[PDB]
Amino acid sequence: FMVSLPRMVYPQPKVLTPCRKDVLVVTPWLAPIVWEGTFNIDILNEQFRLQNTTIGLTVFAIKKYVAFLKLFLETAEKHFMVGHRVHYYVFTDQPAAVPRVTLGTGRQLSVLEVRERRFLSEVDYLVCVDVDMEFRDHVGVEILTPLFGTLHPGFYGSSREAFTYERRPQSQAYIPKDEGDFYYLGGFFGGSVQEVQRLTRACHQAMMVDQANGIEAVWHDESHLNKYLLRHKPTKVLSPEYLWDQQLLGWPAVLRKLRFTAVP
Ligand SMILES: CC(=O)N[C@@H]1[C@@H](O[C@@H]2O[C@H](CO)[C@H](O)[C@H](O)[C@H]2O[C@@H]2O[C@@H](C)[C@@H](O)[C@@H](O)[C@@H]2O)[C@H](O)[C@@H](CO)O[C@H]1O
Ligand SMILES: O=c1ccn([C@@H]2O[C@H](COP(=O)(O)OP(=O)(O)O)[C@@H](O)[C@H]2O)c(=O)[nH]1
Ligand SMILES: [Hg+2]
Ligand SMILES: [Hg+2]
Ligand SMILES: [Hg+2]
Ligand SMILES: [Hg+2]
Ligand SMILES: [Hg+2]
Ligand SMILES: [Hg+2]
Repeated sequence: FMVSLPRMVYPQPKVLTPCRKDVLVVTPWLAPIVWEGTFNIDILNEQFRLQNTTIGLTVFAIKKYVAFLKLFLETAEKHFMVGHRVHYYVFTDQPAAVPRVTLGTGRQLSVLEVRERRFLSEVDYLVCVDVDMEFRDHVGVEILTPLFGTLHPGFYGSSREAFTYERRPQSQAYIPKDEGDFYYLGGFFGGSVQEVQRLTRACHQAMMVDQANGIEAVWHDESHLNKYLLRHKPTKVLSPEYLWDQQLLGWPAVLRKLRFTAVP
């Protein structure tokens, strides 16, 4: 049950004025593609807050990667889902190496040592990202949906033929040259807990099959993620604003904001 939104004053949307004339803002299966300028964050924040939405953010920090946690968490505090309930889940082999980062109210962090049902009872959405990154601008509820993928910054303007999908038919991640919508990044995906667990379960099983057959997808987890999203269309697709590498790719005009970027 969703309660009514309160009175709000904002610019009237213009039916005869395209949102963006330089990029595709909706997929062929009617899933919005999130770019700056396509959403009014005040309306979205209202909608998700009225639902008391809790977002789980998962990251893995194994071995040397624990060194990226401080900047990752500190910047997440400034840009990730501010105003909403956030639960960070840090999976690491070095619990005592996790930095003590100060968190804002309504935000918590759990350290899980490595060397499920819990998510279902603790969060509404799961967002899984790479840890060797930093937030530089707003990453909010505009991304929340049952299932989302993010456009790889290196292929958003490429033809499917050039996509580095797994091309060997002997692999479960196989995608032929005449198939494919986009090339999604393995480093930033998410959705509802149920959908994210369905995706990870499908990929885990597909990778086990490949292993048994003595084959490893060209881009591992990312190759399987792409196969899954090809067959199970995401309900939202995030633009490259959400995962960029300014050192390697600069700052093109098409990107009004660089929200989440690689750390050199
Ligand atoms: C720099 C790199 O090693 N390769 C660049 C490509 O980025 C990689 O793309 C493959 C799939 O084709 C994987 O997704 C891989 O993880 C990507 O590299 C990683 O992400 C990029 C954006 C950088 O941050 C890199 O440091 C990181 O390892 C890229 O798609 C192409 C086209 O731009 O150039 C390659 O040099
Ligand atoms: O504990 C980890 C290990 C790897 N990565 C991510 O994996 C990618 C790097 O892969 P690489 O092959 O260089 O290391 P590996 O995956 O073999 O650990 C980057 O996005 C890292 O941030 C991560 O986020 N946490
Ligand atoms: Hg618009
Ligand atoms: Hg996850
Ligand atoms: Hg991840
Ligand atoms: Hg998969
Ligand atoms: Hg997997
Ligand atoms: Hg996957």
